[PDB]
Amino acid sequence: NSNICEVCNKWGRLFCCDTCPRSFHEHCHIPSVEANKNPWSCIFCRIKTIQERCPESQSGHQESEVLMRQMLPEEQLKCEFLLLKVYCDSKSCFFASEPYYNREGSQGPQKPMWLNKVKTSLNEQMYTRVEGFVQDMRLIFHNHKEFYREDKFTRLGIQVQDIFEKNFRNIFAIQETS
Ligand SMILES: [Zn+2]
Ligand SMILES: [Zn+2]
Ligand SMILES: [Zn+2]
Repeated sequence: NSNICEVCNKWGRLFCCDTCPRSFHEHCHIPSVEANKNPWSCIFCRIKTIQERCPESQSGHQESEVLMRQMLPEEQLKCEFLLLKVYCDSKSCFFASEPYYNREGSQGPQKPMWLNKVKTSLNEQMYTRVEGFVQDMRLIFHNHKEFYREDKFTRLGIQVQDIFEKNFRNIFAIQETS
């Protein structure tokens, strides 16, 4: 197994996957690494199994159909994995915890949103459709762009949104277009 966390790239108290060489901090994995379970398979492994059991699940989909899916166990897992893929980028630090807004010439958003809030909401089964999860994720970046206006820091929101969107298209097998 790897000797660093797959998500944050640090050493520490690591739980090792039984079916691949990845390792995780307890609360870096999503869902948090399960208490018992021998063997244990990480979220990467669980996603690969879904694909392997239903190869057709990789054929292209329309985003509008994906968003309307109910949050059954496989879609819950896919949104957990997509969230985890965003935490895998170090620039997610800027969006992880609760923001505050006091900048001359700007007003804070009406509905603040942040990664750990989405993480709690997934853990608490608060989303009934994929759309709920995706709307909160996109809101994070939209709030950031609007607040930071012409400051170059706006680019951090573009960068992390790009990571989200590329992973969304991969994980939910969105039909490729120009
Ligand atoms: Zn970690
Ligand atoms: Zn694994
Ligand atoms: Zn099948």
